Amino acid sequence: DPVSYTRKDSIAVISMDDGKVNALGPAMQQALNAAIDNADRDDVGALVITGNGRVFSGGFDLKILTSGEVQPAIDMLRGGFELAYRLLSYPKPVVMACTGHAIAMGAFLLSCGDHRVAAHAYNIQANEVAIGMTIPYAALEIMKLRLTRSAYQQATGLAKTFFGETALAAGFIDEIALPEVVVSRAEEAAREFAGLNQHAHAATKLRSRADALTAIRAGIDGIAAEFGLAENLYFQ
Amino acid sequence: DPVSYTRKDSIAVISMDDGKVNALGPAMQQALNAAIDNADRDDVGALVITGNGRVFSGGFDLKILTSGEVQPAIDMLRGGFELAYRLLSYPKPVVMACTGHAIAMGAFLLSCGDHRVAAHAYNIQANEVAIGMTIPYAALEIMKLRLTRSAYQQATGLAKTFFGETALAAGFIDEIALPEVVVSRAEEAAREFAGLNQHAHAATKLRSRADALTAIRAGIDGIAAEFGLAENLYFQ
Amino acid sequence: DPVSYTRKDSIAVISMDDGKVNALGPAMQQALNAAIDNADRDDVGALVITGNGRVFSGGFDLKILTSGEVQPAIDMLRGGFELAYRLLSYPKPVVMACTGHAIAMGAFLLSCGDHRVAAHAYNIQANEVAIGMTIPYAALEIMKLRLTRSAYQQATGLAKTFFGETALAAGFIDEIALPEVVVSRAEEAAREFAGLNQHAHAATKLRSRADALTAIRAGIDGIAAEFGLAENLYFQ
Repeated sequence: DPVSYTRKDSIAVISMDDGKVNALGPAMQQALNAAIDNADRDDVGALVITGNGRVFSGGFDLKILTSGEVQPAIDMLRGGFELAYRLLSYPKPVVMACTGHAIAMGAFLLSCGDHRVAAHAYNIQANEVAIGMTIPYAALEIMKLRLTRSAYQQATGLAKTFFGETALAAGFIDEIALPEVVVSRAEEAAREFAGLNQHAHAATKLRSRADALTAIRAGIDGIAAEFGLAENLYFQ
Repeated sequence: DPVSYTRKDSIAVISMDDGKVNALGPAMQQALNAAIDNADRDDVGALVITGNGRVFSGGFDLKILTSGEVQPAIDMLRGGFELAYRLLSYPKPVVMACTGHAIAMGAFLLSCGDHRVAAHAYNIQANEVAIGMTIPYAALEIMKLRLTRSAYQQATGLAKTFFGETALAAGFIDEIALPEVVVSRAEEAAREFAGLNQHAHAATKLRSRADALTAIRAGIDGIAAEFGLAENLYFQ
Repeated sequence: DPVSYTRKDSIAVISMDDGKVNALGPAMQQALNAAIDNADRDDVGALVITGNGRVFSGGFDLKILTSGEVQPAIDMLRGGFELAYRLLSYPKPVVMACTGHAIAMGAFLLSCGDHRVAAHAYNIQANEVAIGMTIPYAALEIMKLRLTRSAYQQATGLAKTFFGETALAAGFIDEIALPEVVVSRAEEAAREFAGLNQHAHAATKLRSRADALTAIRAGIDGIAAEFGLAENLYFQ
């Protein structure tokens, strides 16, 4: 069971801890979705999402992309970005406790939080170009929504690595904390956000991200095809 | 008379000082419009707008929104955003001297300046979600035009409060000063901006804000309807 | 010969040094295009572009704009922005070594780099409004792609001057260095970017700038007409 759910008065906490790097494979995706279903059912005032003591998440399972069997790779991507969408439109404030590095799908998931807490040492990076991949459009829209114009350019085509103050200035995180306070502080911030008006928050949230959600729902729907363009375009 | 107009060589100064919080009610709106008409007539090289010693402005009159009588609430909103539009497209440089807090319509008005001067202590905040309101689209377009991508997310759905360096980094202000220098410094900056080429400035201004003015003129025109969607959508 | 080309293992260096201010006239434009053709032919892993010890570039030749002979002024503008386009879509990482001030076309050219290195003392400025010109649309799209929302407003309608930390925060540069290290550091960064995956970098680059390239190709095509609107609109 890679994911814990825990109610704590007006909030809930969701913690990812597979054995290793909180890889966002089908099994992890399901657990997280189930954990959010609990929060739905419990009608919580705010949600907190945390990784484990080594990472927030290393992102998608590398080998399910390597193995050549396309359909399950598409379902994983699709599922990863649906999950991102689900948190980015969530009607309650969502607070990300970034408890280690956050790479690729990990960073994209991070960027779907209302408020994102991390430590100086933790790397936040779209490493796609460094390992030979183009970034899919859905991740671009996620990043484009939080990153400054100049950080966005470097995070993408250069796979720039961002840490602490440079991540905050870039708009990958909203707040820095000491490692042993990250979760604690995410929880305190979640309780204060639960004090905001839920319906006004939910409505304003969606207005503040209207175009990006549209373009993300288009990136989800186009992920299979996007993968096919690549396949063909190499073949040429 | 809540508003003073004062010519000072190549510039003019407009100071808001009702008794209290520079509330942006019909009477305040009219005075300000009249004061800008003077500036039009006087053909000034630059305009400076200031609040009083307690605030820039607390925003719209709360009770004209509470009282249930819709038409005058719509006329006030409409008028507030027209005024914002008028300053955002003004052919002369406009310098905002933010002399205290600036909340909701106060912040939106502030964000229509070419250059915006404040002190570390002064709160700049769209408090709508904290008091139960969704932000209307015209204010969203104003903010979206000055705020960084990540500050914009928090200013809106979270009603984040911004002060001093965090306001400057967020793009709610352009310059920090000591409280007793704010006005003085706004005036000096206004005189230097009057030295820029007026027609090139006026043309470039409008090009730099083309889409946002279009979308703001749409938010003004849709404000009545926007209020009706809300009314109905609660009723469901 | 205002431009040197030099291969250095996995990269190439292009240095502009006319006698003076690296003015971006027809002769300079041609040389630079030829120097990039070499890089094309040599299939380099990364490109570095530098000015001389006084400037990056003062921008377009002022007098070819003064002299009243329109056709060659249009060809120069057009050519300047084509060159910008060519670097902004280049399939290899492009590293700008900003070795002095960068004014108008100089700043716009600078803003077409993947990574932009400068010193604290060097001014980066769209001075158009200060000298009586409106900024053409192609330069606006270039700036709009790197500058924060609030820096963009001031860089344009106010011709704000940006230096060092304020340039970095504004998204005119990506990195500050001591003057005697700027080139050296640009070269080191170029070699590290050559280590990134070239095809993924090239593809991601274009995705990260899709709309802006479209709008820039429209600004190139409309530059003649844009100049005609101005001419007529004064005449009224």
